[PDB]
Amino acid sequence: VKKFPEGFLWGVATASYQIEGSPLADGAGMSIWHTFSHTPGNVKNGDTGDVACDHYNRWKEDIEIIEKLGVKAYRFSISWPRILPEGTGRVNQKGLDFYNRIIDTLLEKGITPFVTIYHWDLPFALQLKGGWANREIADWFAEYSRVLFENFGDRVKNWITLNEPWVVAIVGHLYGVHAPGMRDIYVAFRAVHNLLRAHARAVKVFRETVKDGKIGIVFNNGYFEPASEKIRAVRFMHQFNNYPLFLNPIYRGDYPELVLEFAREYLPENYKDDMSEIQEKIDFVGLNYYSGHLVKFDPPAKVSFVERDLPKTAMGWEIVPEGIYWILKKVKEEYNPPEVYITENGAAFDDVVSEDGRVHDQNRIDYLKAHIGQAWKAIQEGVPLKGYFVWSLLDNFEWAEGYSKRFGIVYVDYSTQKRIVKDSGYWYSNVVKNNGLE
Ligand SMILES: CCCCCCCCNC(=S)N1[C@@H]2OC[C@H]1[C@@H](O)[C@H](O)[C@H]2O
Ligand SMILES: [Ca+2]
Repeated sequence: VKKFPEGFLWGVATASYQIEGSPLADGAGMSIWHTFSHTPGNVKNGDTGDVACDHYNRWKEDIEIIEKLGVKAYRFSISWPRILPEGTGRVNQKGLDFYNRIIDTLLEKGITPFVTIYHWDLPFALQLKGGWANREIADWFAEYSRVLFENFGDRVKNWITLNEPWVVAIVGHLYGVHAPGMRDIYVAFRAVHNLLRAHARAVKVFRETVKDGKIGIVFNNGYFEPASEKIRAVRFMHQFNNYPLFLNPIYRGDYPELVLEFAREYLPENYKDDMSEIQEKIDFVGLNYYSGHLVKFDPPAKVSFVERDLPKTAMGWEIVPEGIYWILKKVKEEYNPPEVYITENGAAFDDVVSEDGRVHDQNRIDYLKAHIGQAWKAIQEGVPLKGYFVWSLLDNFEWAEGYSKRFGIVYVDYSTQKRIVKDSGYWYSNVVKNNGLE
């Protein structure tokens, strides 16, 4: 048996644009994912978030699912342009009303809300003004965050400023694969820096507004292993792609060494002037983790991936459970944050509904079990892991892959919007009830 600490938080996670649909309902402004997905060529099969899981209408049902599974926490994100349709200035009460009902329902049902303030759906109005490239977003983001805190801080006590700011910056502004779909390395590194400044301003405002809650920030992480003896390229990928790109500034007041070696020229000339403010104290670190990568030096960023003959998900991501134990050990050893959460872990598989009406995703069960086992290990060795969140409650719009990738522990038939709890969801409910494995 692998039992977790008393009060360990077992949750599931979603993001607004991925599940809600109705992007322009009730006075909402367009987001950059609306405009990006409505641009031909950007998303597989021309898929958009227009309907998604119709959570905008089916939210009560979905929460009743969380309740019925006995899941203890729900991580969800708020659509900035539902709240402030122009990004700043006007506040939309119908947008606040939508999330107020969700929050009150969760609380009524004894489920702990964890709110992600930003999971990628920037108001389009702000993108016209340069979005994450513009220093002024530290102010726009603080004003947005202040509204959320003033309206919801009486009830929501667990907050996340940013989801995966590496993805936002690099995949959105260097690779151009995500909104706003740009390819400029100087813009990408100014977005990294402004994400940090905006994150810190929001925490500063939080201390002024919600004297009783906690706030943190969520990073994507891979487990990079070297293709031989010879490991520095592993060092670069860790410092660039993982929590250190952001935590080195927050805890130590500068970017990591190998990031500055690669990217100094792309950062603002006087970027250190902002570092003292970037060090605003945070309460926890959220780590997302899915995949391991075999890496070797290669004379683009002087790194290339080397395919491995390992079990993979429908994303083509290699399944390396020890990765989640490594990243938890590593974060304690490098920055020693006071709390850590695993804010996303999960897998995409080609799920099918059997003739028996059930989804027999033993592949997803095996994936979740192994990773929860490794998380358990990290705890035994002193990592202050307070919770673990499955990505995702529901199959949903998987960004540039559209609906072709299913991460839910609940199956969604998009022709009907029927939800079918998968075997993995049933399995997870039992883990939560037992507070651990076997
Ligand atoms: C190239 C395809 C672009 C979008 C397809 C997926 C690639 C990026 N996916 C990433 S980085 N994801 C993280 O966890 C699962 C998946 C996404 O569903 C979630 O919002 C993120 O927090
Ligand atoms: Ca549309």
